[PDB]
Amino acid sequence: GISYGRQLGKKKHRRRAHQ
RNA sequence: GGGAUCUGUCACCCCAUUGAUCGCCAGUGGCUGAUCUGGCUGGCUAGGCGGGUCCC
Repeated sequence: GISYGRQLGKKKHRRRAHQ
């Protein structure tokens, strides 16, 4: 709501990327 | 306008904190907020956007 932050897990789940 | 390739950015799931560091409160405990992270013949005939090149 008021907060503009986002939740993120300790373990990163992002590796691959569009290319 | 369409197709292919390359590069950059963003999201999700499973497995590596009896790996580490920083900050606040606290000698009971709690918080991922950040970074690091191997397996992509693990999932892009799963997704979006920008630029370059080629072809029609």
